[PDB]
Amino acid sequence: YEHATTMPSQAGISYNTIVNRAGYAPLPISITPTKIKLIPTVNLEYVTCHYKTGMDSPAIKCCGSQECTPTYRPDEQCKVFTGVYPFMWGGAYCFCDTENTQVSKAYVMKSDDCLADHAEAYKAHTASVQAFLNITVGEHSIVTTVYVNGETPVNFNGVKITAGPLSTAWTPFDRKIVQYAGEIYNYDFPEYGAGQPGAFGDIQSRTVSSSDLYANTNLVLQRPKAGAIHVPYTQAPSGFEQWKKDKAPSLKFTAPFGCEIYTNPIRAENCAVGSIPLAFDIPDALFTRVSETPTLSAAECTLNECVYSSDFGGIATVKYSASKSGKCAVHVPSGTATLKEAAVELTEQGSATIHFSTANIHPEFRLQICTSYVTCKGDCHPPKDHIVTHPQYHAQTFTAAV
Ligand SMILES: *[C@@H]1O[C@H](CO)[C@@H](O)[C@H](O)[C@H]1NC(C)=O
Repeated sequence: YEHATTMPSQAGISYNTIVNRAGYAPLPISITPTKIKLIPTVNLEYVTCHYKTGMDSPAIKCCGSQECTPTYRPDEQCKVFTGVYPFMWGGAYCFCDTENTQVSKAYVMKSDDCLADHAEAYKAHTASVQAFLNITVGEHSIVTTVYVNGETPVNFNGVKITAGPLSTAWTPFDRKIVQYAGEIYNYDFPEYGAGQPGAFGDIQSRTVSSSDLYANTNLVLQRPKAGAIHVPYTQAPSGFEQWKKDKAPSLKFTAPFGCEIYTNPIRAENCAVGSIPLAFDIPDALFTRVSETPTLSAAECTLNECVYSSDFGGIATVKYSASKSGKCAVHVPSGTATLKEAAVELTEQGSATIHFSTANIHPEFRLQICTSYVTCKGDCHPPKDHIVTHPQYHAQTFTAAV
């Protein structure tokens, strides 16, 4: 039997329903998503880190000419400064006053700490939603991880569960993101091969172990001081450091819909966004006839207490006269009231207690119970505290009138 019902995509809050037919007893169904995960399809564009400016030892020729011998290292600068007269701890290096030459060259390379202190620049394409759910059908219970795509089923005990596509496809990650120190940032980093100096991406590598290294650090050499041996260089300050100094708070403190953000895998969890269109294919063999189950006759309902509140502040007693003692389900076919409990136990004729949370100030709802239903009605009072530390349990509704 094919049944389908939208389930609000809230983490920690439960959801209940009853599936029934003209000659088959109510079969309860309960769902509880303990963690809804939003993994995006992601690939690595590069990794960046602090640079370090390596530099070959100056090659000094005493009154002889030199040449800018080229090598091919990242962001290389090579220059042949003439008219030098260097000094060491032992005195003047050369005897010719003029015509001495010093060839000096400098280059960029990855910091020694880049293997463990680096930022990963990624592109995030599309979303994949998977949720850890607790599903019960007529006391057949399962705890699973369902891939929310409408395709992948979870088929334990013969009932086939399919969690349709997340109704409002949405991600907190833009197309192009960055990971650093276990925090995910939305940042339009330069494409590989366009990194500009003094900003994020000044040095880049396709992988942490990649041989290639593009560097654009605005490296330019200056002539050394007379009587000193060294390689002067003025360079744009490390763009990665500047990004660290100047960056907005991570998505874990700015993401919409209250999403939590985690980094392995890159993902967002507990996004209170949209709803999951669950579809349940219940086998014909799991249904039970109305005759077998406890049948209720001549029930009455009364709200012995009502506190219009986020939690289950509403209490109602049902006086029952059952045909045979046992257990059976209880529900409200309406968004007015959401029940804490799924089923109750009955002993011939007596009373039972139902907990619920409500939106209506003047509540009235049909409590469906054990192959019957009773019209519960009453007046309800406001709650105590202005602010509470948990999310809503009761479906909001327009009617809150006198
Ligand atoms: C779901 O099942 C798991 C089983 O480990 C349990 O720990 C968790 O509390 C259950 N959640 C609810 C309230 O259904």
